[PDB]
Amino acid sequence: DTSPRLDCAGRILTLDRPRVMGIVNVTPDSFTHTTVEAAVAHGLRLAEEGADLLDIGGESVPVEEELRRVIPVIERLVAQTALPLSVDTFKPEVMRAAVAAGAGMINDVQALRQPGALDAVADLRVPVVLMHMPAGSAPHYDDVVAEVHRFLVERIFAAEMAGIDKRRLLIDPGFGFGKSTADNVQLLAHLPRLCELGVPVLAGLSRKRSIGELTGRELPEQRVAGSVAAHLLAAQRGALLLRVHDVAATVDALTVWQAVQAVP
Amino acid sequence: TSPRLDCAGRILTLDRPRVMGIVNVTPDSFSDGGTHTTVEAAVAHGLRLAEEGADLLDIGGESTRPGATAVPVEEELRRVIPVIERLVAQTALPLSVDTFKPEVMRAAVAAGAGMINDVQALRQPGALDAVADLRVPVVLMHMPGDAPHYDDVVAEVHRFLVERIFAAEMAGIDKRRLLIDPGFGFGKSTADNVQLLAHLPRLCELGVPVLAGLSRKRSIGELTGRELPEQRVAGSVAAHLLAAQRGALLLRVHDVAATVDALTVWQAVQAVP
Amino acid sequence: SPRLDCAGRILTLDRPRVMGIVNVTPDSFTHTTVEAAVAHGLRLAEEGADLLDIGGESAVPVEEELRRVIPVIERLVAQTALPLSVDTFKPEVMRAAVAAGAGMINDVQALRQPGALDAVADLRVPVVLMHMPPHYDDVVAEVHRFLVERIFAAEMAGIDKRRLLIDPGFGFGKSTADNVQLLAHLPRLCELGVPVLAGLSRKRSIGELTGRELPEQRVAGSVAAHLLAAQRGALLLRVHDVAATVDALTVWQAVQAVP
Amino acid sequence: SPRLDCAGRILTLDRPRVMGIVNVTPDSFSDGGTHTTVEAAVAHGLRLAEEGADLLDIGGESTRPGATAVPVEEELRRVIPVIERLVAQTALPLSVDTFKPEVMRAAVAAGAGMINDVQALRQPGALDAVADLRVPVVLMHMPPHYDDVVAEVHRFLVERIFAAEMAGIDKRRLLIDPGFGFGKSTADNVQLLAHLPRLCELGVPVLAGLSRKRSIGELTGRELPEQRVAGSVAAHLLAAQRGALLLRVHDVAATVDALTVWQAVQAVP
Ligand SMILES: Nc1ccc(C(=O)O)cc1
Ligand SMILES: Nc1ccc(C(=O)O)cc1
Ligand SMILES: Nc1ccc(C(=O)O)cc1
Ligand SMILES: Nc1ccc(C(=O)O)cc1
Ligand SMILES: Nc1ccc(C(=O)O)cc1
Ligand SMILES: Nc1ccc(C(=O)O)cc1
Ligand SMILES: Nc1ccc(C(=O)O)cc1
Ligand SMILES: Nc1ccc(C(=O)O)cc1
Repeated sequence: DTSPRLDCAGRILTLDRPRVMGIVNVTPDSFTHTTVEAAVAHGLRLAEEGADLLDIGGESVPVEEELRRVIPVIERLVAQTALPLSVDTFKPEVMRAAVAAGAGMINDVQALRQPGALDAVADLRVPVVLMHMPAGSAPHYDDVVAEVHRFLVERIFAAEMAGIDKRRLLIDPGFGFGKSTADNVQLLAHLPRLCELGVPVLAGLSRKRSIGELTGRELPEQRVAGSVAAHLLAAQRGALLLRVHDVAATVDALTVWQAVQAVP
Repeated sequence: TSPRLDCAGRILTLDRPRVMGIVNVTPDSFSDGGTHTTVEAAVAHGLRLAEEGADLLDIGGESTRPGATAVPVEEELRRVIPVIERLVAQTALPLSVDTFKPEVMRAAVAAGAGMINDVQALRQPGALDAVADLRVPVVLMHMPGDAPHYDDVVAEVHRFLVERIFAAEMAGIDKRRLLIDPGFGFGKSTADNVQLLAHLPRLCELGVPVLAGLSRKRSIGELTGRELPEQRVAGSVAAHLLAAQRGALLLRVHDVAATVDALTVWQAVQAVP
Repeated sequence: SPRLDCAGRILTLDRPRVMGIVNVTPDSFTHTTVEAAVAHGLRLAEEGADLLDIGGESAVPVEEELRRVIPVIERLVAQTALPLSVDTFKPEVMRAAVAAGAGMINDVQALRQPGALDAVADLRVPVVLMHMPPHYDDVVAEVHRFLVERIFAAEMAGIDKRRLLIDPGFGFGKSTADNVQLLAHLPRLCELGVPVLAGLSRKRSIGELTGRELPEQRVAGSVAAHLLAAQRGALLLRVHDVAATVDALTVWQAVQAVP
Repeated sequence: SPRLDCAGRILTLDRPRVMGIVNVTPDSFSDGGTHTTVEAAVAHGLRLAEEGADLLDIGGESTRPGATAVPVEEELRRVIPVIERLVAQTALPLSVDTFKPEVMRAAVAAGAGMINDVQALRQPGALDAVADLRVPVVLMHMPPHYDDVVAEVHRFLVERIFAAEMAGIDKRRLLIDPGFGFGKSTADNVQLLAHLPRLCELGVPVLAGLSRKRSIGELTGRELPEQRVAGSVAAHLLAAQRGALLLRVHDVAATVDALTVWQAVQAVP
């Protein structure tokens, strides 16, 4: 009826069409002052490439170590871009410190299952992404689509009962290593069924192993074409946020699709 | 049940969209001519496109881009024939020749080509007789020329292609050897190109395979804001995936590996009940 | 600097000028040969050629040579403003080509064909005298001697010295080593009071120096040879690769213009 | 003839040598949909080695007009994997194009044998790094209007030779580069090439780099960099004729062919 309007601490994200969330990782890789400077420059590049929002993450660690990584990046990007900023964390104290520093959204891989996380997000009144998460083999699911659906309903309801408004919830089926290639494809094929839980859906298949397995592409930067295709397919199947590394390419694909879809 | 195209003995099965790699044989397509021949650069490029997973290669020696100078037949032959001769010996792929000249169609097929991609839809005198004699598949493209305004571009392209299918059948060309192409970019504005892509299912209902070619075209540049053709890859791959979703069975592309990857992810998703 | 009046089309040799090669000879792929040659000549004009050299022999009888070169000359004289040269050693072809619009004659035989001296004297167009003879004791001295003899014979036939050019004849009449000798010693041939034409385009000797077997693989080495020839005094360069040669000469002219 | 010890790989400057340009930037390649930036750069370096390059120059930060600065962690993530792969797969000497001391040390540990510095060691720690590292180093000139561009570039290049001098930077490791394209107009670039023998009279090998540069485009009317090859090869041959012993180029095979013809002619008494 009404397109979702997300107030990310004053920076508005309108989901009248799929929006692109650019990935900004702040994790030392032995190549952290130099890590912070590189993360900020990367966020500015993704903003130039047309990102609708940036997702800043400092994990792959104690709260104080996560804060030393993400807080300087948030403070600099809040000052140097106009984009909504999301922070990737499952720890409530990081959620509170990040929002105080300027973050406007929380992307939580644990779907607020960390003790205190429900109360933090209810207090902070920012949007939150609830992800499904259950290396070696992925777990076996009898019906991955039904299981992810059941889990996300439970987490949506727990968040509402903790006082988090439904209009601030997003869900993410958790494409990636908690699923086999076949289960990731099932979740993508049946994504419209998860879009009917009354909340916007985020899809993040960027450079993931399943894309590599489908296309025979061993390294993450070789998986760009397949990832852009997966994200276009997810948007066609109802996803409203796409979490990507390759921002300019994804924006281009979505723009061509939007022009075609606009024809009656 | 799926169309099987016999391209001079090399079989192309259109049970899913197939990727036609563009092999341009023009001195201007390459910057290494200081120490390379035009033929050898085109052959090396075709071999790379075969390695990237092309299902067929389209070899052309005459540019039909806006503002091109016509290439005389003797020069067109000097470009395409040596490239076909080398690629037929070095690939197992069906090979198409992109030409509107019957003399080149006949010489190219004698050299090993198994398909003709004709931007003039066999309107050059002798082209119908050649294709009927040669018994290879042929792509009939729409173009007004050789930037007009249309009252209804989708209906006008449809009407033209119906007429050319009919002309080809009445010349003795088997209907099972026919393919059609709406001719994205040829005498069409960005808006007309988007209209033709959106309404592409309407052209797939003529019972013949449809080829779509939007690779790095000016319209993709306008839609995405990418001024240089090499910057248009992502937008081109998206356009070709959309065309395949709308019924196109052949995709004529420069960026073969990327297009193959996109189609492969889509095929995996489509294969889920 | 030499001012060459090519049948009304003036070529000023204050710096090296580029002569684009327009071959009209049938190959593995008549009317279609003429159409391709005209198109090629127009392309070389667009690429910056200062003049075009039209040739219908690479044995071809006069009547056959005329069927090749005359239609090409007639079409190019109408569609370009460039001076046009005809590459022939046969006096009857020289006369017909000039009547059709040619403004210069490039003669591999240096007017040694019976009748050639009187034809060119009658026509009042410029002529390039090439050396064609193989082993030499002193190739540079032998070429010099031959070209002096031919310049003098042309003057004694009534061809004004201001219409003469010479060409050492790089190419198959010399070994790679002898071609390199003539290039190194080219300034010595520039002291005969007449402009020198150098033509090393895609020749076997460049290919042998660089290990490039096919003619289009020899382009970089050919452009380099022509820049060296221009540095050593050549005022006309006969080339296939017009745009590339024009580019190299343009960069050299910018550098040479600095005191 | 000068012999450069690039970490065991000897570069003998008995004739002009060709330095092939290996840029490690996502913008330098179009096949990124299915290739990594590193793998495309390594493949390119191997192609330039096959075309006859005498050394490869690996760079991960573009200093062209208006480029955004590249963070050290990102510069390292680009150049180090390319150096590591090329040291294993070619026997050619490898140079790193960087002005950052941290990248110089990491690059040499990964296998680089030479450093090409556009800021002529004006970066704090670079002089100390170069003096510490003791690999050959190219000292380039970079600053716009000049009163006399050749003398001013000459003066600056003298001061940097003097500034470099007496840190343990042996004068036998110094190379200079007048820096075509960096803060110089077409006219100023033509001036420096014409008068290049005057900079060759300092006793250190000289590197010339005009490959596909904007000045070449302006002189020849070639708008796209890939259309500038012929003019670039001519410029590098003029530079070799005027004393340059290193030529930094994109078009290796063409430059090698031009040098091969000139060497055959120059060899005639
Ligand atoms: N100047 C640059 C800044 C950032 C990046 C990057 O994040 O990849 C690359 C270059
Ligand atoms: N494509 C070309 C490359 C190089 C040259 C040249 O060296 O003059 C010319 C053309
Ligand atoms: N040796 C090669 C040269 C060129 C190509 C290509 O054009 O893709 C591939 C291989
Ligand atoms: N052959 C063609 C090539 C390109 C275009 C275009 O860019 O619109 C159209 C036709
Ligand atoms: N359109 C043309 C392109 C090329 C040529 C040529 O190579 O002579 C002629 C015409
Ligand atoms: N460089 C690129 C090439 C291809 C794609 C894509 O297919 O989306 C994206 C980027
Ligand atoms: N195999 C090759 C890979 C890459 C290149 C190149 O980038 O020039 C050339 C050859
Ligand atoms: N690093 C540089 C690259 C290019 C140019 C130029 O084109 O002038 C200058 C410097």
